Amino acid sequence: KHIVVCGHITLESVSNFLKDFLHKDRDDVNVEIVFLHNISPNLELEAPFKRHFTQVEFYQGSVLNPHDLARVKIESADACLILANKYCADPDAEDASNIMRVISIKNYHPKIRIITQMLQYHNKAHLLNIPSWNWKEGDDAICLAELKLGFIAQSCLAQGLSTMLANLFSMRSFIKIEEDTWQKYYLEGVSNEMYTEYLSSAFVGLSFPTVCELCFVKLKLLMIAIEYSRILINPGNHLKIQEGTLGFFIASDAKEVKRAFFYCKDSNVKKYDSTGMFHWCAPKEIEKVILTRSEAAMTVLSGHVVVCIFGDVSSALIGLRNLVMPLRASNFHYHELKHIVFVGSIEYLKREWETLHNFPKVSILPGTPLSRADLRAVNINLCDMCVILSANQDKECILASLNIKSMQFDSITTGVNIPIITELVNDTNVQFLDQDDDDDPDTELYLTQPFACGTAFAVSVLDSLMSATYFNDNILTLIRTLVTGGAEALIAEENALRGGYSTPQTLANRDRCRVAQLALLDGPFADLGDGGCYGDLFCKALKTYNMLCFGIYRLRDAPSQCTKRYVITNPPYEFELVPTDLIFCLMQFDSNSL
Ligand SMILES: [Ca+2]
Repeated sequence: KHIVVCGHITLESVSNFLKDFLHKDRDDVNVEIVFLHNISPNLELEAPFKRHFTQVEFYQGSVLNPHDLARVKIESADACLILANKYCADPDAEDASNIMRVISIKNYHPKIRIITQMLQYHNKAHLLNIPSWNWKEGDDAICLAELKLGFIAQSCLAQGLSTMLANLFSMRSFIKIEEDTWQKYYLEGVSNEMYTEYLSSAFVGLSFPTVCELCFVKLKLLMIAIEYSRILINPGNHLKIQEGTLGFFIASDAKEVKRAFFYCKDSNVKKYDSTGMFHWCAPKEIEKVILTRSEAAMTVLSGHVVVCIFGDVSSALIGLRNLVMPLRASNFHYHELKHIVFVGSIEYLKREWETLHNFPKVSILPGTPLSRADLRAVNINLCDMCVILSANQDKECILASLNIKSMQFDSITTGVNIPIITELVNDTNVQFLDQDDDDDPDTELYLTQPFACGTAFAVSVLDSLMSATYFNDNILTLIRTLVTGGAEALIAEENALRGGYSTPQTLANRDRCRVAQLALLDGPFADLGDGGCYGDLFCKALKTYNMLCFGIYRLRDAPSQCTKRYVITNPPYEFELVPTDLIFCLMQFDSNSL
């Protein structure tokens, strides 16, 4: 068996790909990895790969040449993977070049499975016009803008979620440490992966919550979703398991997951898009949402999302709707929607506005993330999250967080505990975000403190999704569903959310779970918070509320003034809680909430 890898083939991308792929591949003895690359080969370590990896072949050529497709044997290849140049100055041109690759490959052999990266959502949509593009039969498009900004969006609801999800398809060996440090418990959580498996016929007729509890208690498996088709994430009491239901699980090894299969014994007004999946308003002219610094200072905002954008009129477009849209999912109540305030170049942001103008509660302060006056005007110290992004052309981004941290407010307080997530292009630059951690350029991103705490994200963590998708493309579908707020045909044609009137059928689409974070200082889980065990909390949340818990966000220093928290995914039943812990969970929509 063999796969063909093409597109952006460099020493960096080849090595990174092989690292992911060969960690996950259980039958690597019998799988040939064939790289096809355009320019002549400088033995850019072409030779070393030939030593280290004896099942890795290189071919000079293009997937646009039918003879080169015959030379690498596309007709009998298990899949063709297309790596994008993620940092291209012109994402539309890069996407078009990869769509052309798909067209050429599919012309040569229609039934070849293709997995491709796409930079922008609007280009992903063009693949549907290729007749032989068959997503049902395994053709996959990994959209980088959609996923990266989705991961970030959900992290505005529960900080650390981006890290947790990333680590569920990180294909690295579990690493152990003996001492009782924060790293120990983080690393126990890192060993988890997402799997799918059919549910035992013995579960048929039982409710998801019942089966989920049985999996947790009896099998030590965390089941998060099912598919009869679309994926239901933590469905409630009324949803019963049918024959041939596929379960989605989080576990330490694939062997454990097998137990789940073998188990024995308002009416006149348009307020939503036409599907009822997202909040929607009539298109506003950008002048209606632009604030001056004085105007912004008059309205005190709190619980809001401040989005700091580095970029000028000439920058490549980010696709900011990929951030905003999940934060406008219809399974949020209008009143709980987080106000989004963009701080950056108005001539940049004017170019994004066409695909943002139907989302409510969006403001723009023309200015710069480095201006303390702008940040004070938008109440940076009271926000639920500050997101720091750069448009395509790290030091600007890093400087902005350092600047925020050192600001003083109001007893005067610093900005050191302000919630921030910074997008980095270069993994190495994670070293400069925190001043109280161990730095090393050779240490991978996932082990660093900013990543472990969910204060840094890089599109590079999505690279491993390519290998993950090859081995199990249900994992991509789950991740996309979770981070985008749920889902496409109408958007593929129009490239815009059309408004629509509410019916019973469109309003029923509101009833799906949302990401949230549970505190343990008071309320019904406080007794368990005080030295109780995670498993009792999990069962109580699930039985009483159909609330599914999937980890802890724990204080690094659980005497200390540091409020930094790190992710602990899928902890065991007996794991001991502390009162300051926050719990990652999926909560049911509550229609009567007020
Ligand atoms: Ca550092």
